[PDB]
Amino acid sequence: MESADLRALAKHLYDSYIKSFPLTKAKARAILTGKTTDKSPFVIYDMNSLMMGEDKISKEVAIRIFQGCQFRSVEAVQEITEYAKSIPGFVNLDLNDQVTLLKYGVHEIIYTMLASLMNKDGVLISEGQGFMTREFLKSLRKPFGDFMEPKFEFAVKFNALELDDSDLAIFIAVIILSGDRPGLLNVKPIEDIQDNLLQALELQLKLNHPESSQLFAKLLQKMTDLRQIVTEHVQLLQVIKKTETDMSLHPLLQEIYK
Amino acid sequence: HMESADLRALAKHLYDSYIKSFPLTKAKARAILTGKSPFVIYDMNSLMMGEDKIKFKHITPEVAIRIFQGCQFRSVEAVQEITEYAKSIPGFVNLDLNDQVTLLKYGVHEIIYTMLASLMNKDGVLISEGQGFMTREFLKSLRKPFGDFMEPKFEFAVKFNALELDDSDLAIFIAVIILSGDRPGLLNVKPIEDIQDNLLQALELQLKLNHPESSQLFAKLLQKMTDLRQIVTEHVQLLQVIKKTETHPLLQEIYKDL
Ligand SMILES: O=C(O)c1ccc(-c2nn(C(=O)c3c(Cl)cccc3C(F)(F)F)c3ccc(Cl)cc23)c(OCc2ccc(Cl)c(Cl)c2)c1
Ligand SMILES: O=C(O)c1ccc(-c2nn(C(=O)c3c(Cl)cccc3C(F)(F)F)c3ccc(Cl)cc23)c(OCc2ccc(Cl)c(Cl)c2)c1
Repeated sequence: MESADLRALAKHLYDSYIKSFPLTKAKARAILTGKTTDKSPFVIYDMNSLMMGEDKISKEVAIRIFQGCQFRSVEAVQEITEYAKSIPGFVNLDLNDQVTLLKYGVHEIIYTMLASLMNKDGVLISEGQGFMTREFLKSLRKPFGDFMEPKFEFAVKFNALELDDSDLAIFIAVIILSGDRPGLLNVKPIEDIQDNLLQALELQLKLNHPESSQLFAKLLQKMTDLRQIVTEHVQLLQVIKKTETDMSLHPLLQEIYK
Repeated sequence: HMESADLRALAKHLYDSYIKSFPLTKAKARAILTGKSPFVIYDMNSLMMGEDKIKFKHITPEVAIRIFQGCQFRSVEAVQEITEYAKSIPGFVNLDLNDQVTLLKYGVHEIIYTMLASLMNKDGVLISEGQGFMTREFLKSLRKPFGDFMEPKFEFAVKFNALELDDSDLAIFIAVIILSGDRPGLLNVKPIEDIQDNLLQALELQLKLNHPESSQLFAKLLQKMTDLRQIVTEHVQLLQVIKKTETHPLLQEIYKDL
């Protein structure tokens, strides 16, 4: 509740976010905004360039691309699980509650952090070596095209907040420590932690974006949506299953969705 | 540094930070073990009551596994506690971020063993911040490999405790283990060994003032840092073997580091 303590928490979480996630928003923007020879991505925009991209950087194309998403998603869950452990107080919660918070939190965090890798035209892939265009994804067959586009619609809205990684490190932690996840055993100690994180987020946003009116409230409002867009995801994912048994759902994802 | 006053200041800095990072000090633990009051777990029936009496945070929906999971739960807590303490080691946070992660990754296991000895005597171990005490013989008697898994910890602890180190000794010792320049994958060994050189100087002087009658205690303690490498090696092996013969994916991911 003391400023120096809230700033200390901001640095701790930012430091841990750098250690846990391979590809930051700062690196992503450097790649997307060019300026560079060395950091420049190969662009996948159609079938032919996809085949060349796998050479530079079988199953049906939309399925292959889907598996590429789930593979990274599984990695994100692992990365996020590792980040959570660094949130002061998280590993001291009831073990069942830790599982519960991760279970309902990872998807919201994945969307949030997927936005870092996106602009209105596409998404970084392969740790930023590749870039796949929105239009190519949107044009995939049967339901897979409509499956990719909502991610971009969110990202375009979220990125207009212009958060940097030090903002996102705290925002993500706030998302994890939500006392309103179904099935939680001890809501109060989770809310105690979130209160501290909310305080830290509030002070971080004012110092880092002093000219951004009510960014805190606007950022919390975005924590609103994620909840509904995650529902659409699992919904579309369910229907995909009921029509695509040519699909590998990783056990970690498998159990998250049960 | 190199002046006596500098080493004493460094010793005091590490002691104060050690006191803040760890819930149960050796001094408090020793008062409890020497009866100078905890619930005692000595068989199956008293185990069932102790999880009712003591609010265990790892009880997740067979006895020996349950106890194993409790060891893992507390260790994950210790990792975070050790991670915060490291930040107070002068120079640590200024090291290359990958090197900090590497040092912690290979150091936490040796430190957990070391500090577990603080909670142990020849007859059992304090648990749950000292509210409980589980007997050696009960742990030693667990089925399949779990019994052989617990007893080496006691065999180490009894040997280590004969050095009769106190908390101000241990605070520096723990720092020395963390700042080990021979961890695989380190990028910049020179500043790590520079700091470890300072910590070693301070440990040597601390042991001389705090144990003036203890012949070559410094050398004897460094020899014990020897062991820790190999006993941690045997530990991770048996930890692996448990997987190949025993045992949620999210829970698996929380504990993957161990
Ligand atoms: O790195 C990262 O943080 C990260 C994070 C997320 C994605 C990514 N996941 N995803 C999903 O549906 C998804 C999501 Cl959100 C959450 C859980 C499960 C799934 C799954 F299981 F159902 F998929 C996407 C749908 C469309 C798009 Cl554009 C991206 C995603 C991601 O994708 C990278 C990627 C790799 C390879 C190819 Cl080929 C492509 Cl196109 C994208 C990366
Ligand atoms: O407080 C503390 O500083 C502290 C610190 C350590 C233990 C404790 N860890 N542990 C391990 O194997 C172990 C170790 Cl050394 C190092 C790294 C990873 C592991 C893991 F990951 F593989 F486990 C043990 C094996 C046997 C015993 Cl006796 C204890 C340990 C510890 O155990 C407390 C405890 C034990 C049993 C129950 Cl039921 C409960 Cl509730 C608590 C406490």
